[PDB]
Amino acid sequence: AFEDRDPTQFEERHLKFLQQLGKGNFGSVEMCRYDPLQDNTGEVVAVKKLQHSTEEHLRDFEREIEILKSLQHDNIVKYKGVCYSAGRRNLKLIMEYLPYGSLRDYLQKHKERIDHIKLLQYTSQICKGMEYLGTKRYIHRDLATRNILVENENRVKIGDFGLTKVLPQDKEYYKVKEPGESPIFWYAPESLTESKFSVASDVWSFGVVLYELFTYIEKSKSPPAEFMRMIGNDKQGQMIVFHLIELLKNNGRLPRPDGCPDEIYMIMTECWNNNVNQRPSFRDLALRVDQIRDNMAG
Ligand SMILES: CC1(n2cnc3cnc4[nH]ccc4c32)CCN(S(C)(=O)=O)CC1
Repeated sequence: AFEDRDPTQFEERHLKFLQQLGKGNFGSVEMCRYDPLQDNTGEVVAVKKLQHSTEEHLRDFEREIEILKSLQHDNIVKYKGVCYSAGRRNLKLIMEYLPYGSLRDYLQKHKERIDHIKLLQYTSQICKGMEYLGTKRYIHRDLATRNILVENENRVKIGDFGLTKVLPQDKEYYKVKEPGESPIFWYAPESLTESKFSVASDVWSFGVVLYELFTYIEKSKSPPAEFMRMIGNDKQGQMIVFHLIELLKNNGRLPRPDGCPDEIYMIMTECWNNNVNQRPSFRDLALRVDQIRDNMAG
């Protein structure tokens, strides 16, 4: 006898591994098939599992799952459910499978299908996803083309909410002192110096995403390569951070990509403002981008 009142619970025995897809924040995403009829008419899903798990990490994973579940938007990756694997003594996150993978990889592998109009289309979509995120007071903390997904030519979706934080109701920034490796070449100055994350710091990072888009992931032009080149490729360890901070605090910036219109570089530049409160909002950004796109079409 059987009654299914929870389609967000995926049965372990019907979830079959197909392929590995890629690493994400403290974990790993794999391509799986969910086939509860064993007739091979089921759907392909993306499944995230933790790597090197612990009690703390599992609790974080649980918060990420609830964050993802709370989100419903065309430009945010779809939550599908959970799988309580290991005879219900483990946790896995079930997500939609997006065939073209990360935007970073897609930009590199399909340059022939990409032009400025498309880049702006994606820029717009990312902004709108981020508008949506702000309505829930979620601070993403890891905006980057590696964490943006491509559904098709005409649509991208924000992913990896593994670092995402919810603003504590009475505050406008979240201070997160954390051990291990941070993606420093996407961090706002106050995130580097004070560990302070906010909607504004996501706007900073979006500026770096916009840069990424107009470099087409050329290699040698990536934020890390550029910053390291500016800082000195010799530098190791903490010295890297010291010089990046100093560099940013005194107006050192990623250069304008070759072929990038002045107007688009201006947007990057405004996002990269040391004055947190002078940065534009995601709503300002989507409107400006869409107005550029609308004014270009002729
Ligand atoms: C590479 C990626 N991926 C490649 N093909 C995919 C297909 N579907 C996916 N769903 C979620 C991620 C994902 C895919 C899996 C890992 N990430 S993440 C956001 O976890 O850092 C980027 C996307």
